[PDB]
Amino acid sequence: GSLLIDKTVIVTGASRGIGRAAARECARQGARVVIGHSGSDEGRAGALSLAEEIAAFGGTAIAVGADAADLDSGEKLVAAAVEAFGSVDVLVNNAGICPFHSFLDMPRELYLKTVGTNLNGAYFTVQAAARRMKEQGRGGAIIAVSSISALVGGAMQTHYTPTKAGLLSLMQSCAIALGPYGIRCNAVLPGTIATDINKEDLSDLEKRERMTSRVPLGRLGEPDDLAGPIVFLASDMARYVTGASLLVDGGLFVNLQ
Amino acid sequence: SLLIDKTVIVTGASRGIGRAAARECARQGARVVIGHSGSDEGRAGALSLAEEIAAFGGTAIAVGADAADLDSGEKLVAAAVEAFGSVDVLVNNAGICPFHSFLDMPRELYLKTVGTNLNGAYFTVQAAARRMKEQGRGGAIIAVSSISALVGGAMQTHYTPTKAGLLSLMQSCAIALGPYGIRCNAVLPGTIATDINKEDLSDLEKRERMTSRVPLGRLGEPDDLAGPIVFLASDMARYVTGASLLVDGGLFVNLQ
Amino acid sequence: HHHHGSLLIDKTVIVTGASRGIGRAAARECARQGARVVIGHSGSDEGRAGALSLAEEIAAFGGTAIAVGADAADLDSGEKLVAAAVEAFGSVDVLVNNAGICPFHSFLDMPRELYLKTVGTNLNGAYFTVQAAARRMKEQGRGGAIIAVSSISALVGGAMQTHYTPTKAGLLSLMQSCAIALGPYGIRCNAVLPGTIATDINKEDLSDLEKRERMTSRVPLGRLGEPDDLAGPIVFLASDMARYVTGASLLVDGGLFVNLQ
Amino acid sequence: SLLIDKTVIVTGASRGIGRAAARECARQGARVVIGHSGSDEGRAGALSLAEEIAAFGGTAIAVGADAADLDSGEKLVAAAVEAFGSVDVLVNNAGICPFHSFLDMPRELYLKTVGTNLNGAYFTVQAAARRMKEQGRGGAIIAVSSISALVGGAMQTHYTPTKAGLLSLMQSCAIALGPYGIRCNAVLPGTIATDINKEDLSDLEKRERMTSRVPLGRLGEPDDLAGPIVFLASDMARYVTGASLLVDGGLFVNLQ
Repeated sequence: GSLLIDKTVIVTGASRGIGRAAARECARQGARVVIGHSGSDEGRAGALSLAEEIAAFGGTAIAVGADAADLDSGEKLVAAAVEAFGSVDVLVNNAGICPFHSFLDMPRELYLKTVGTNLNGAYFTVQAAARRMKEQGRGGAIIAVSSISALVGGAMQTHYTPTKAGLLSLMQSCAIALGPYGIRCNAVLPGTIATDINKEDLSDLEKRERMTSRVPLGRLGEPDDLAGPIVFLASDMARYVTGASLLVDGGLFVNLQ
Repeated sequence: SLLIDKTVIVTGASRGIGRAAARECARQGARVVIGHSGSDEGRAGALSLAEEIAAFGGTAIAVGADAADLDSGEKLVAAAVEAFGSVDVLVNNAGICPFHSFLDMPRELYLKTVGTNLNGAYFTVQAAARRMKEQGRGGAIIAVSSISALVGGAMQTHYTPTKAGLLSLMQSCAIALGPYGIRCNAVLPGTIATDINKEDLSDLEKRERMTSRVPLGRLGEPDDLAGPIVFLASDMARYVTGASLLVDGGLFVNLQ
Repeated sequence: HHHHGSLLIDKTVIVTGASRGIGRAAARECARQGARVVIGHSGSDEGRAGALSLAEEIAAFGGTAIAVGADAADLDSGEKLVAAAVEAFGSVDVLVNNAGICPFHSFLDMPRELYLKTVGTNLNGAYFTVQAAARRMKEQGRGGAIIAVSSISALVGGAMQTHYTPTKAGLLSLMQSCAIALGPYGIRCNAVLPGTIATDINKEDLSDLEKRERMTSRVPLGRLGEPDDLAGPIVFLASDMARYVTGASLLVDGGLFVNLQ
Repeated sequence: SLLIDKTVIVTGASRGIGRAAARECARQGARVVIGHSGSDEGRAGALSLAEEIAAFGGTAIAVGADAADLDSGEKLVAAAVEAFGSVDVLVNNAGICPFHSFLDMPRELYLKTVGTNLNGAYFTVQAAARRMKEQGRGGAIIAVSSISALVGGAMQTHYTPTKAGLLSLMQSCAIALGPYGIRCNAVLPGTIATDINKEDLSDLEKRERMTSRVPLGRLGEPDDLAGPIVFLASDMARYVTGASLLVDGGLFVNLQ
C-alpha cells in the first residue's frame, strides 16, 4: 500500500494489541515507523519482534522505550524519530491502561497513574509531536486511540472513562490550535476488541459469547480492525477531517437492549 | 482499488458531493450507478459524468430516479442488477435544503424536504438492503447527512430534522442489518462549496467570514467527501457500523 | 391547598397526547403547578375518555383544564389546539408535544403506509403544532416554552424502530433549530428523552416477568420509569427555573443510556 | 422546599456559579457547606455568602478546602457531618481555566488544571458518595462542567479535557452509585458573566459579539445555573442520572 509513503509515524504503546496492528499497517502503507513501548521487558520484546516482522516484508521501523506516564517520553520519541528518519509526520497515541477497580475504594495512586498514563502522558506526547510538525511546516496528522467508553460509563472505570473522554476533547481543542499549521487531529473509539482466542481459557470463552451477542456485526473486534481506520485518518483520504471521532465497534454503541 | 468488482449506487450524483463520490468509487474499481433527479439538468450532468468515467476506463450508467418518489429505490436497484448483476454499496446523497423561516414555513415545502431527504432515503436504503441480504455477501450503506445533524439552523427547521433522522436511520439499520454483514454509517459534511451555494459564496466578504470559522482554513469541496465515503464503503472500515464521521475541517468543534 | 406549587401560575399549557402515559402525568402536574391546561388527545373513544377523567381530577383539586380532540397526524390540529386554548384561557404559554406512536416492525418489509403514519404523527404533526403554538407565543410578546417529549431512542438505534428513531432524533433536532429561530422572542425549546417507562404501550413486553426483570437489571437506579418520573423534568423545563435553558436535551432514563453492557 | 433539611456541599462557592447555587440551595431549605479555596478572597466571599444566607433565615457554614488538595473532599464531608449530621447533595463547582496556548503549555499549569478541575473533583465526589452510601438514604451529585465539554478551544487544550472528563465521571459514577440511590449528573454552562471573564466583558464591542451568538440574546448570570442545579439535586429529578444539561441560552446549537 502507499497511503503513508515517505511519512514517519510514531505509535505509542505499540508492542501489542491495537498499537501493534496500527504500526504494522502503517509500515505496510509505506511509512517508517517508530514503535513506542513501555520500556518493560515484555514491551521491548514485543516491539522488537514487530520490528522484525516489518523488516521481513521490506518495511522500516525502530523500537523506542518510553513510559507513557513519564512526561519526558514525548520529546524522547520525537527525538528518536528525527534522529532515525528526519521527520515526524503522524502520531498515533495509543498507550493506555485500564485497571478495573470499584469507585468508592479507589486509591489515589491508582487513579493518578491512570490519568497520568492515559491523558497527561498523551497531552505532552501530542505536544512534542505537534511542535515538530509545526517546525517542519509540512502539516501532519495526530490520531488518539480512545474508546467507546469516551461516550458512556463503566462502574469499574470511573478513573478510566474520563481519560478516554478527555482524549476525545483534547483532539477537538488541538484541532483548532493546530489547524493553521495543516495538522489534523482525530480520535478513534474502539469497541470490544478481543485478544487471541487460541490463548483464552474456558471461562474467557464463555464471556466472549455473551459480549459477542451484544455486537450487531456478530463478532468481537480484532486489533487489525482498528488499523484501517487509523491509516485512513492519517492519510490524504481524510484531508478535510479534523476534530472528528470515529466509532469502530461493530455497532455496539447503537445497540441498546 | 478499494472497491474492485463492487456495484455502487449513488443517489443525487449529477453534481456536488454525489458526483465526486461516484467518480471516486469508479476510480477505485467499482461499477457505478449514477442516480439523478430525472430533470433535464440532472440527466445532462449524469450523462457527462458517465462519459468522463468511461473516458478513464471506468464503468457507469445513469438512472433517473426522483428521490421524492418512493418507487425510486427499487428502480435504482433493478437498473443496477440488470446492468451489473449486483448491488454492493449504496451512497445515499440526494437531498434539498430550501432555506425558509420557521413561523411561515409552507406545509408543502416542509413535506417535500422530509419526503426527499428522509422518506426517500428510507425506501432507497430498504431496496438496496433487501438486495444485499438476498445476495448473501454483505454490503455497505453510507448516508450523506450534514454537520446540521448535530446543531440547529434558524432557516433549516425543516431540514436539520431530516439530517438528524438520517444519522438515526443509520444507527437503527446497523442493528437490523448487521446480521447480514451490511454496515450502515453516515458522513457529516461541513461547509462545502458547491453549485447550490456558489452565489452565496460569490460574496467574498461572506466567504472570508465563513472561511475564518474553519480551523483548516478553507471551505470544503466535493472531493473532500470522496475519501471518507470510499473509506466507509471499503474493507478498511470492516468493523465500522452505526457510526458517524464529521468531514468539516474542524468547523463543529470551533466554538466561536 | 393540595400543597399545590406555583411554578406555572397563570400560564396556559397545551399537552398533546395527554390522555394516558407521560402526557397525562405532565398535564396533571402542570395543573398542580397552577397552569390552565389544554388536555390534547387523539379524538379516539379511549383518548376522549382518558382526557375527560383527567379533567375531572384536575377540576376536583381546584385546577383548570379543558379536553380537546386533535389527531396529531392531522396537520391542522396545531391550530385547533391553539384556538381552543386562546378561547378558553386567553393565551398560549407552554407547549408539551407528547403525541406519538411506536408500531414495532422489521425494516426490510416495512410498509410505506406504516412508515408514513409514523413520520406523519411523530414529526410532521409535531412540527406544525410547534409552529402554531410558537406563532401565538410570538404574537403575545411574553416569551414561552416548548418541550418535545422524544426518547432515549433519539441517541441510539432500534432494529424494530427504523421508522421510529429518526422521528425521535428529528424532534431533538427540531428543538435545536427552533431554539435559534425563536430565541429572539423569548421562546425556549428543549427536548426530554425518556428511557424505559412502564406505560400502557409496552404493557405486553412487560407482561413477560422475565423480560421485565432483564430490562430492570439494565437500569442503574434499579427500576423502570413511571409517567410521573417525567412530570418534574417537563415542569422544570417549562418554568423560570430553566430561564437560560434552550436548545437542550435531558435524558430521563435512570442511567440506562450510560450503562453500556 | 425542594431541599428542606438536606445537607448540601458546594465547592468553589465563594463567587460565581457556586455562590449562586449555594444561595439557592439554602432558599430551598438546605443547610449549606460553603466550600472555598482558602485564599483571602475565598474566605471573604464565603463569609459574605454565609451572612447573606443567615440574613434570610438559612443555615450555612464556610470551609476552606483547596480543590487541588485531594484531602479536601473528606474535610468537607467531616465538617458537614459535624455541623449538620449528614451529606445529601454535592455540587462540585471548583475549577480553573488559565487560558494558554498549546504548543508552549508548561507542565505545571497543565497539571494544576487537571489536578484542580478533575482529580480534586473525583476525590470530592468519592468522599461525599461514601457518606451518602453509609446513610442509606440516597443522594445527588452535580458536576458543574461547561459547554467546553462538547467542543474545543485553542487556548483551552488543558481545560476542555477536564470538562469532558467531569461529564464522563458523572456517567460512570451514575452506574457505580445507582444501586445506592445516588444520582449523578452534569450541568454545562454557556457564556456566564462572572468575575473570571469580567475584564474581557468590559470591551463593549466584544461583549456585543459574544451576546449576538446567544439565541436568547443575553449572557448568562450565575443565578441562571441555580435553578437547574437545584432541580437536579431534588426529587423533581428522581429518575435523572448519568445525564447532562446545557445551560447556555442556545449557544451550542447556534452554529455559524
